[PDB]
Order: sequence, then structure tokens, then C-alpha cells
Amino acid sequence: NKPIKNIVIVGGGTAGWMAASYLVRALQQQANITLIESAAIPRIGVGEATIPSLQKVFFDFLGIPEREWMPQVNGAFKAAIKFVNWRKSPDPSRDDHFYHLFGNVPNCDGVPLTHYWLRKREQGFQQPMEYACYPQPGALDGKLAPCLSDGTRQMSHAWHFDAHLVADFLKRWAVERGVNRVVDEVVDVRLNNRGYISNLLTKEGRTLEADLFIDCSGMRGLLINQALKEPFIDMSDYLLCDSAVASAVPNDDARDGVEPYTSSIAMNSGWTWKIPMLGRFGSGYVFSSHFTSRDQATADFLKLWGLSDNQPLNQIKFRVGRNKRAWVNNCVSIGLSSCFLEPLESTGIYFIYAALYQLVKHFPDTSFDPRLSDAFNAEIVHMFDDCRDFVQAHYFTTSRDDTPFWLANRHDLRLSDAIKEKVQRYKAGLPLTTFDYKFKNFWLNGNYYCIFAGLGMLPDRSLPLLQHRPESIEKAEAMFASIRREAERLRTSLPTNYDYLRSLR
Amino acid sequence: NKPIKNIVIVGGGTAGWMAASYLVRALQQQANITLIESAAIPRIGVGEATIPSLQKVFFDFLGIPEREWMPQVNGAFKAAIKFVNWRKSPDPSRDDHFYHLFGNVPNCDGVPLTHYWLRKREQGFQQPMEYACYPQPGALDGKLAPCLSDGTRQMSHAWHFDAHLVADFLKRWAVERGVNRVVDEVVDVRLNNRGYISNLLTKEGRTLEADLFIDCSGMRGLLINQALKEPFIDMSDYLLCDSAVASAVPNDDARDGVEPYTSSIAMNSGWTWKIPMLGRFGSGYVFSSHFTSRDQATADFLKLWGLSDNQPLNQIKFRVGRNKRAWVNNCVSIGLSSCFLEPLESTGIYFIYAALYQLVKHFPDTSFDPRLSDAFNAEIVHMFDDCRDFVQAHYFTTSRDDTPFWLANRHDLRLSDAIKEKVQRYKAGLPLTTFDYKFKNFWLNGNYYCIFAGLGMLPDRSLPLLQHRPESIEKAEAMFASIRREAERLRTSLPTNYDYLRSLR
Ligand SMILES: Cc1cc2nc3c(=O)[nH]c(=O)nc-3n(C[C@H](O)[C@H](O)[C@H](O)COP(=O)(O)OP(=O)(O)OC[C@H]3O[C@@H](n4cnc5c(N)ncnc54)[C@H](O)[C@@H]3O)c2cc1C
Ligand SMILES: Cc1cc2nc3c(=O)[nH]c(=O)nc-3n(C[C@H](O)[C@H](O)[C@H](O)COP(=O)(O)OP(=O)(O)OC[C@H]3O[C@@H](n4cnc5c(N)ncnc54)[C@H](O)[C@@H]3O)c2cc1C
Ligand SMILES: [Cl-]
Ligand SMILES: [Cl-]
Repeated sequence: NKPIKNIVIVGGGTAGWMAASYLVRALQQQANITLIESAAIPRIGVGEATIPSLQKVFFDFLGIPEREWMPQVNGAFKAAIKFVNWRKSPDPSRDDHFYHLFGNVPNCDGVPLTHYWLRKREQGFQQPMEYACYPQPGALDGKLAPCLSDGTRQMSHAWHFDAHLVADFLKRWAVERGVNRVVDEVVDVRLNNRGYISNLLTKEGRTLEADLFIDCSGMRGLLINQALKEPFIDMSDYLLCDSAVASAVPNDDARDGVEPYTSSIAMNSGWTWKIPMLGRFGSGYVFSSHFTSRDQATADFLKLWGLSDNQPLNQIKFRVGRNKRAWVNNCVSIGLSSCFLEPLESTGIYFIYAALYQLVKHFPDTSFDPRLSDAFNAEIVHMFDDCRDFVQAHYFTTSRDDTPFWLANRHDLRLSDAIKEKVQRYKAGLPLTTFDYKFKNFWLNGNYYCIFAGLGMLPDRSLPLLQHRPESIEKAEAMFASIRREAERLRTSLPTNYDYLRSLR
Repeated sequence: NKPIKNIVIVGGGTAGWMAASYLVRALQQQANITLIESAAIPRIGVGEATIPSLQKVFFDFLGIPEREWMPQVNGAFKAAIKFVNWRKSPDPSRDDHFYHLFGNVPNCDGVPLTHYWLRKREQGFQQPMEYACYPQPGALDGKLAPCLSDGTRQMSHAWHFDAHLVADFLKRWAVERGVNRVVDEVVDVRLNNRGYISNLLTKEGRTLEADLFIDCSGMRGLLINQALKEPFIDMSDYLLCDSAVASAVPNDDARDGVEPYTSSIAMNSGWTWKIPMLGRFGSGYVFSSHFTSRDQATADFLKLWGLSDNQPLNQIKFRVGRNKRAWVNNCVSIGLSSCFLEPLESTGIYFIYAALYQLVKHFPDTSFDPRLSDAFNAEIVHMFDDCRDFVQAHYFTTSRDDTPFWLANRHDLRLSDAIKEKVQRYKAGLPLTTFDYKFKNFWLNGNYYCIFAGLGMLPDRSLPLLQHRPESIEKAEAMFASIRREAERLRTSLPTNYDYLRSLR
């Protein structure tokens, strides 16, 4: 079986240039790669927060160290997601916030600290879960850096960056290593009798041929959905948000500092993201069209940040769900042309490089053994489903009942059996779980606990086992005190996030 | 909710004393534990090989180091399973053997050495997979120790031991730390209107009461099956063997040495185990009653080892399957009273301490929250199913067609969708996967490859990706050469298994 020789990527967004970079890297020899992107169809223009796997899975694989790509794309640090006004009836006189922190929660004699915390709360302990079980939240309040002045990491973290800059940075990297860039527009996809893609017809009359096609054409899915007619499974019965009004907002970094985390500010009919970096923060009101109008949501967004009726905006709508099959015949969909959940928790770009990782692990020859694509397609479903569960958990758990949108999340969502089971185990007092392993069950006990406890849904009781383990309870107190010590050191030890980034220019 | 106070274990076999030890360990305080065992109903008398998790999960948890319990139970080392006459038509003039080795196979640029080996075999490379991808098989042929004279580990391994001695060793350990032993026989189990166990009536007239009951009564399942009437799911449609004829056989260790591995010698209608230790080896012909008679199988067993018609034997039959629920109301089944697959691959005792681990992780209070047992019961099904897949893979993969029994394994077995999927991925050329994580997918790429390749079922082709990675192919050759070096060092470096064990008395 002859190997793949010519690859064509359709799309010049983040997805296409990640695909181009990764593939040019994975395929040392016998690989000609061409990417074509329409000068007249813009990128989506968002996608600026991430999760920890980005470096280990994507950039490391490219051989691009964190200190090299960060300053090139206005990179900033994301130590958490701060959730604001999610907990219940928004009250401007009450501080309703909680963090979803990255990183592992320690175990004490095989039991997560979360569960010793719950036991204490039962005895009247007032401190919130994440402030007792992690050392860094207080520092986040102080908008400090996730690492020392000298660059030594001090807490688990991901990244923020400029979406357009990232795409451009990879475009340069990829082109430099042999990727052929073509600024042009596909207008016809031709299929042989078998149903495979033979070539693309462009607006300037070019005919592009290839063995393998990567569809990174974004939500229109030029190859996978339209040409190959693979159905998209709409899942707006699982999740309500289908729109966003977004913009970049200037920040007075000198007076207000740079927050080392993404913020999720709950709204009337959705929520608003805040992704800070030097000079400004990306922002966007994610909402459901069925509970508010774009006009109405736009006014809410402008009001939230005190913006003016002249502020140019990025109006977006998106589909929620996944292709029935991500890879069909000789076409692999990657990016918005494949699956999407709303930007809560930031899984979009992870879907890109996780899919690319799976693609290489299932790489075909020109005979396109269906066993390979089927195995690939099944991994995508798992990856997507795991995240859909976690995202959904932010919603049907809410105690907010003040608008139709929150009522609908409370009562009207379709839930997978998988999330039902986890919730049932959680409520019973049981701990949840504590790359290939990461792609696998990426969201652990700690993550679900940050969310559930932040939202004010606690288990029915502490673990029955703990009543037999007074020693263990004692050791846990020691671990709590230790955490409290580290928290204090960091306060006087970490530079401000603002100052640290500036020291990176 | 009041905690559990009184626990009664029924059964004095390996299962009961593992339960008693583990529980007395896990439950520091507020735990009274009584074990009752009928002097007139003997233990099963087998169960003498194990897998690597035994130490980390069971003995370590007890605080009993390997050097302390081994000499107490005639412990020996198990570095592998050697399979003899499994490959095809048995021919006394052909050496048909292969090893299933414990331990991980190295990865080269994210691809297991197994797959680089396959690529070489395609070019005419003659050496067998396990001799190229692991350093220790040749040493096993030489019956060497898995560690240096001084006791430094040199290869991954599990253990062999005397079944009765192990049970007795734990009995002493457990009794010494507060377990109450009662030599007596349960004759009636009394249930309240709710259907929970109130107490046990013994033959001497004792009435035993408790909050929690552990059923370790072996295959009769005195509590779970008979009293509580939980159905046992027969799975002799998944696996054919239902009987064994066993005995201990003296060995001339001075002239023949001690093999550092379990042997699996395929027979006409089953297979025969060889579990060596100092002085003798446990052995047993596992067979299907539907393809040979006990009388016939007995004669085959005696002939295999040159035994005499006077040799006293352990005649066994066993059920294959699992309880519909391992834990029902206030009764947890552990051991042969719960699930069993035939002894191929040695999962029996693993089922014991893995279940005990899950029991403590789901430990109840006296209200017996059904969410706990349901979560427990589901983990048991996963554990069992994963092993049933792996065991089944030894059979429907066989190329032997010389008896009805092998024909039946070839064509007539009921296969899970899970094993079908793995096989399909394997055949396509894809790698398979590479405690809580162990219980999870304990059988990895290497294990399945040892088995499949030993049995002579290879993938349809090498990984398409490798054609683009000449560099990677090169590095793999280096790794192969390195493995060959270590193999040579061990040959001149390891003491004989026989000599090493003797140095332990
Ligand atoms: C509101 C919103 C918020 C998000 N927030 C996050 C986040 O916080 N974190 C995160 O990781 N992800 C996020 N995502 C997802 C993320 O934005 C995308 O995964 C990422 O930006 C890559 O998108 P893309 O390249 O597939 O699509 P696009 O940006 O839409 O790129 C499409 C490309 O295909 C080209 N193209 C299309 N059609 C044709 C044609 N017929 N001929 C030629 N060329 C063509 C276009 O010109 C363009 O270059 C968010 C998405 C949305 C919608
Ligand atoms: C042929 C064969 C080979 C095996 N090989 C292996 C192997 O290689 N590796 C491995 O790990 N496992 C193996 N196993 C499994 C292993 O033998 C068992 O898991 C282990 O020995 C524990 O068994 P048990 O204690 O549950 O049952 P048993 O040994 O049958 O113990 C039963 C106990 O319950 C008591 N009892 C019963 N009934 C009553 C009553 N009404 N009143 C009072 N008391 C009572 C009995 O007196 C006895 O003490 C094998 C099993 C078989 C059958
Ligand atoms: Cl996202
Ligand atoms: Cl077994």
C-alpha cells in the first residue's frame, strides 16, 4: 500500500495552522502539505483561553518551548476560571465568587482532601472548599503571577493569548518548514464514483489534488458536511447557548493589574468571559437566542463593561454538537468544522490538537483502511462526550431561578447516563476519579468538586469510612495547615502577574 | 447514621483471611470482626500463582514487606507464563513455546517496540516478538532469578506460593490484631422482613449477629446465592473449562532447577498449569467436561508427569461467571463465592484483594446507602469483564484444530463487543493501551501482543505512520540492540532461581 504523499488543508484559522504545523512535524519525509485559505472569509476571531495540555501535547511536540512562543502572541497565564454570580440570586452586596483551579488535590491515606473538607464543613467549618484544599486562590485574588520572578513554576496553569497572533505565528512556523500556502477560495469539491474527494476547484481556477484532505473550513464544514454530506448532530438539547457578542476591551493594567485567570460572569441568559492579557482582555457574552435577542444581549455586554454604542463588535453564532463521524473517506475534520461545545471551560482548541494527536496515532495509507478511521472516530466521540458532561455539570447544578434561562438549565436539559452516574456517586459522598491518559479522563475529582461546591451543591454526607479513621482525620488537618502555610509564602513571594508579564515585555 | 460496628466473615479460605486481614487493617477503630469457618468443609486447596499487583495492593497495605511473608509461605517468583503447545498442532520434534511477560514494553517516539518488531518481521526478521522486545526471556529459559544475589530487582514479576500456608499466615496475622476466630458451621441464615441478614445459626447452636456480612464461603455462596438468592450468571458460553484435576508434584530441584515462571501446557481438552516452588510444583489439568471425562483427564494428568495410580488427587469443578450483584443488602461476596474465570492468567486472588480494595473505597454505614453498593457492584463488573476479555483472547485466537475442544474455542465462543473491538484494532495494526489506574486496564498492549503473537495471530500490516518516520525506525534499532545487551548481562549476572530461593532457606 502506497503511503500518503499529498495533503491539502482547507482553512487558515487556528485549526488549519495547528493542523499544518503538527502534520509537518509528525511527517518528517514523504509529505507534501498545502493549505488554502480564502482571503475573503475571515477567521472566527476568538479562542484565546486554554487548558494545561496545550504545551505538553501541542507546542512541546513542535519543539517550541513556552518562553519562545508566549511573547510572540501576547501570551498570558491562566491559573483558573473565576466564576462570578453563578452561585445563586446575584446580589451586588454579596461576594459570590469561586475558583475552578487546575492541578491535583492531595490525597490523605487514599482519600482526597475534598472529602476531609466536607467532613469539617459538617461540623460547622466555614471556609470554602477551594480555599482550604488549594494554596493558590488567595494569591489569585491578589492577581499574582503563577511563578517566581525568575520563572520557576509555582502552581499548575494554562494560557491566554491573541487568537490572530497565534494563527499567524504558526503560519510562519509551518510555511518555513515546507508548507505551501495558497490564498484562494474553494468553490467546488469534486467526488469520484466511490465518494472520495478527488480535487478542489478554486475561484481563480486552480485545481488542487491530494491523497488526504483536512477540513479546517470552520463551521460551514466545506468538505465534511457539504461535499461529503456527513450529518452534524445538533445537541442544543444538551446545551442552550448558541450565540456570542464579543470584543476586546482595553485595560488600565497600571491601576488594576492583570488577572491571572479567566473570569466567567453569569448573565441573565448566558455568561460573559473575561480573558485578560497585557493591555486588554478579550470578552464575550455567550447567550441563548431562545431567551434573549442579540440586540438585547449586545446592550447587556456594552453595559457590563461601560462600552459605547460606537464600540465595534464581533457578532457570532455557533452550532453545538459533533459530526456523526469526524473522519469520512479521505477527509478529516479538525476544529469548528468538527465538534463544538460553548467556550465554558475552554475545550475548543484542545479539541484541535487532541484530534491531531489522534489523527497521527491512526494515520492512514492511500487504501484508507476503515478500521483506522472508525477507531479514530470513536476516540473523538469519547473526548467530546467527556467534555460535554463536564460543561453540562456547570448548568443543571445551578440554584439560580431568577430568569427563564437558568430555570431551563435547572430542569429542561437532556442529560447523558454518564453524567447522571457521576452526580449520583458525588452526592453519595464518593470521590470521582483521582497523554493517552489525559485524553482519557481529563476531568478529575478536584475539577468536579470545584464546580459542584462553588455552585452550592454538596454531597449528602461525608464518607462513612472516615468515622473509622481518626488518625487519617488528624493527618488531613496537618495537610490543611501545610496548605495554609504555602498560601502565606506565595502572598509575600510571588510577583504581580502584571509585573511578571512586563518582564517578558 | 451509626457506623458499622460488628462484621462477620463466613469462610476460612484464602478469601476469608484476606478479607479479615485487610478489614482489620482498614478499620482502625470501631470495628469488631469475627470469622467462622467449618472444620468439616475444606478449603479449595489451590490458588498458588498471582500477578504483580499483589504486593502493592494487598501486602503493602497490610504493612507486610515481601521479604517477611515470602519465606513463611514457600514463596517463589513468577516472571512470566510460558505457553507450551498452544501455537498449533503439537509436534514433539518442534519447540513450540512463548512467554507472556509482565512489565512494560518501551515506546520509541510514541510507538511501542512491538510495532517496530512487526515492521522488521515483514522484511523477513525471524526472531520472535518477546525475545526482541524484552530482555529477560532468555534468562527465563536458563531458569535464573528475577533479581541479583543481593536482592535487587532486575525484572517485573509476581509470585507463587503454598495456598494453605498463605491462608494460615494471614490467619495468624489477623487473629493477632483482634479478629475473632470461630471453628463452626453455618446451617441457617435468618432474614428480617426487609430481606437483610440478621444472624447465622451454627451447628453447635451459636447465634452470630453483625451489621455487615462478608460471604467467603466459596462456590456454594452460603449467604449471597442461597440465603439472599442473588442469581449467578453462568458464562460457560464465554469459556469452556469447568473442571480441574490437581496435585503437588515433587521436583528434583538439584538436577532440574526451579523455573521462575508459571507454565501453561495445552492439552487435548484444556491445559495444565505448572507452578514451581522449592521442592515441588503445584499442577493441574484444567478441562471441559463436555469434551473429556474426569476419568480420561485424570489419566492424561498422571501420564503428563509420570505419576502413579496411587497418587492422591484434588478433583475439582468450578462455575464460570459472576453474581448478578456482588454486594446485596448487607452482604458482600468476596472470593469463589463471587466471580471466577478459569485459572489461566491467574486472576482469582486478584479478584479477592481488588474487591476488598473497592469495598473499603465504598464502605457503608448501617443505613446501607444503595448508591454505595451499586457503585461497588459496577466496579466488580468492570474488573471481571476486563479479565474475561483477556482470558478469552487466549482461546478464540488459537490455530489448533486437532480436537473438538480447540475447534470449539476457535468457532463456538460468545464474544463481548469489547474484545471484538480490540482484536479489530490489533489486526488493523493499531497499538492497544500503553491502583485505580491498574484496576482500570490492567492488560496493556504488551500483554495482548505476547498472547496474540505467541499464538501466531499477527496484524495485517505495520503502522502506516512508520513509512514517514525513518529516523524513528533507526532509534528503534538502537533500542533493540540495547535490549540485546541487557539480555547478555543478565545471563552472566543473575543467580539461578533455585540458588537464590535457597539463599532464602
Ligand atoms: C464564541 C467562541 C468562543 C470560543 N472561545 C474559545 C476559548 O476560549 N478557548 C478555546 O480553546 N477555543 C475557543 N473557541 C473555539 C475556537 O475559536 C476555534 O476552535 C479556533 O479558533 C479554530 O477555529 P477554526 O480555524 O476551525 O475556524 P475559523 O476561525 O472559522 O477558520 C475558518 C478558516 O477556513 C477558511 N475557509 C473557509 N471556508 C472556505 C472556502 N470555501 N474556501 C477556502 N477557504 C475557506 C476561512 O477563510 C478561515 O481561514 C471559541 C469559539 C467561539 C465561536
Ligand atoms: C482449579 C482452581 C485453580 C485456581 N488457580 C488459581 C491461581 O493460580 N491463582 C489465583 O490467584 N487463584 C486461583 N484460583 C482461585 C483461588 O483458588 C481462590 O480465589 C482462593 O483460593 C480463595 O478461595 P475461597 O476462600 O473463596 O474458597 P474456599 O477455598 O472454597 O474456602 C471456603 C471456605 O468457606 C468455608 N465454609 C463454607 N461454607 C460454609 C458453612 N455453611 N459454614 C461455615 N463455614 C463454611 C469453608 O470451610 C472454607 O473455609 C483457582 C481456583 C480453582 C478452583
Ligand atoms: Cl471553547
Ligand atoms: Cl485464577
